[PDB]
Amino acid sequence: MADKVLKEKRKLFIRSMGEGTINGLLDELLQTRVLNKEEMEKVKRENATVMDKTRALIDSVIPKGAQACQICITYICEEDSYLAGTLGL
Amino acid sequence: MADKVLKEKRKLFIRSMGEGTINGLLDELLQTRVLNKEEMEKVKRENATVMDKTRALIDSVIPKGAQACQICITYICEEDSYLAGTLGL
Amino acid sequence: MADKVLKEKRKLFIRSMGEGTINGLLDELLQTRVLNKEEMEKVKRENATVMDKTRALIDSVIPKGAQACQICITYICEEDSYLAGTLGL
Amino acid sequence: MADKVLKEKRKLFIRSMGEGTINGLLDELLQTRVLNKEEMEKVKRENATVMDKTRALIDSVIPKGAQACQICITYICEEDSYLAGTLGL
Amino acid sequence: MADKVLKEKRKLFIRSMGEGTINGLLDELLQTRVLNKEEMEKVKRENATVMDKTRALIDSVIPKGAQACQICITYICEEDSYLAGTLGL
Amino acid sequence: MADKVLKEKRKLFIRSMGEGTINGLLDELLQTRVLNKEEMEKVKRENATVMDKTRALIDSVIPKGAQACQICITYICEEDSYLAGTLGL
Amino acid sequence: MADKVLKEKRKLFIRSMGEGTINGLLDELLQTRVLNKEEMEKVKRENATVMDKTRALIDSVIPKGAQACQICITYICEEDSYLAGTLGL
Amino acid sequence: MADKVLKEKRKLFIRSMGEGTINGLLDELLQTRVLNKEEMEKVKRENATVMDKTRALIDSVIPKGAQACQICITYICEEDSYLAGTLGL
Repeated sequence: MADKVLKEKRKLFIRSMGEGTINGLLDELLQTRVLNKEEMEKVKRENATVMDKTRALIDSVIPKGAQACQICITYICEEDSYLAGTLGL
Repeated sequence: MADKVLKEKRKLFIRSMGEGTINGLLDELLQTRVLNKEEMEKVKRENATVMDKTRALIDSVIPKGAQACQICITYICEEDSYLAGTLGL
Repeated sequence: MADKVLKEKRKLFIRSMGEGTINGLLDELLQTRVLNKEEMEKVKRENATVMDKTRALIDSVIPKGAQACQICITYICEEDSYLAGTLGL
Repeated sequence: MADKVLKEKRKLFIRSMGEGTINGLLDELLQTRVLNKEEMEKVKRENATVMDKTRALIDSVIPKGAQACQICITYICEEDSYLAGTLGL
Repeated sequence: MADKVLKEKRKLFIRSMGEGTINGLLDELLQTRVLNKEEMEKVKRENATVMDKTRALIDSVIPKGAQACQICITYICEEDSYLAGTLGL
Repeated sequence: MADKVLKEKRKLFIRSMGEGTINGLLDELLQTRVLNKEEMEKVKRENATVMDKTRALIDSVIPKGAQACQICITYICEEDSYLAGTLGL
Repeated sequence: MADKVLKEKRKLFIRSMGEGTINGLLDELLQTRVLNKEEMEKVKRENATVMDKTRALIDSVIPKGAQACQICITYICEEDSYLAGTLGL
Repeated sequence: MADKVLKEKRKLFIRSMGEGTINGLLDELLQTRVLNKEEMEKVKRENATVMDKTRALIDSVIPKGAQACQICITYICEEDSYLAGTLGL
């Protein structure tokens, strides 16, 4: 399922993700109410570099289940197709 | 491929690339949808000089993959042939 | 009421709202004393791009309550009716 | 009495509190000697998000008694009436 | 003596203090060597809004002693007399 | 007093004040030494639009006290009486 | 040596030096290769008012040593002898 | 060897080092692949003042060994000859 596809690709996500994609992903995940203000503010403020924020986003989104993984992969595919292509999505 | 050759000459692009080339490259790359409004506005506004703009643009472009590098290298080759020649590309 | 409508269309505000609207709306809210000099100065200076300004304004105004939301929606309706019509509030 | 009005409104405060109002509240509490430099310093420095600073402020102000609660609610009312109305103070 | 006078007027300084006069006061303060380049650059760069600049300035200058307080209050009186009058010193 | 009048009509001053009035007011108020050279240069140089210049000027004049507002209200009444009549002061 | 002399008159340099002297001194100092394109572009672009440019230039030149101070003091004495005389060097 | 010289002059490096040459030195170390994106972005973003930037850079470069020290001192001597001369190299 989607959560697998996330969990064998953690290193590439850490290494290749950009900050604008982070902002858009937080907006998308907050819009669908799967994530609330607490953790989004936590990842935005407690972390300095973009890659640590990617780590926090991933290890916060994986335990939720397959639906959140499907949402985020759909978003990454639909607004940033090139990154999904170089990630093999 | 384009990614390694672009990463290899980072110093020369930082030191030699000018502001008009930055504006043209941002416009062309926005046209082909490699990057969206978010990060192009971010690199345009958050950075004062042009060398830091070059640094931020390279840091945004390298992780995107070889195809993203191909567009910008083709644009640089076809628009500022003198810069490409003095860069040896 | 205005608060749920304002929170529901957060992404549209992030993507579509412009800088002149930011200045006018912030002046309007400062005039009616819903926000004071501290956070207005902080949002004006701490954020470089306009969309971060929009995010800061939105997550500052949401906790205040419905009455604060009413002023914002009334101002945006009476000043930038094209934006209201395209966004449909 | 004031101290109760604080202790059964903890969730609403932590959910709807504002950061500029946090700065103002720390200034107010420091001015009237009820809080000194070191507790304010650990509240500002040891804590990253605004919700955690609200946690520290509340669990530091409640044990002191009713007078500090009276001062803080009076201040929150007397510059920031809109949240007080939302919070029913 | 000056130090308690500074301590009782912290809030008014935070609320009514001006940015360019912060620059001038930092210049004068650095001239007399009571504080060095490290903390002056710290207050200049780490802080975004002028109110936080004033907060850092005051809570850095108070612990030094009455001598620095006398120098800064004399400077504020001698170049910005109207501000001294509205502060009432 | 004067400061209350200036605070009340902030939006109208932002919207309805011209650049010639800005230059005249800056010259006259510099003559009376309410603010000195560095901050007048600051407000003149970092702001491009007249609206931003008015905003910065008001934000710098309000904290100075009632006597500062008296000078500018007297000048605007004496020099641009039509504007004063439109603003009703 | 020249370093203590230049550091001692820092306030006078901040207050008295004009923009034409900034341009001339910066060009001459760039010619001598004491500072390169990086920080000269930084000081030209990141700062708007002339005094902040002077502050940045002095903060850059002081650590460079006595020989660097000798070049700028000689240039000021040779090109703007009136300013050198009024500053007593 | 080199690292003896580096750790023997740590305080001088902290006190007299320049920001643009920090940018150049990070570029140099990143180019020669001894230093990668992780720690470079860490030192660039987590630190506000240039003195802390230099402190983190030294604390990261010393443990690597003598080769990195040789590379960095060579770059400093070739690009910042006056800084090396006043630094005793």
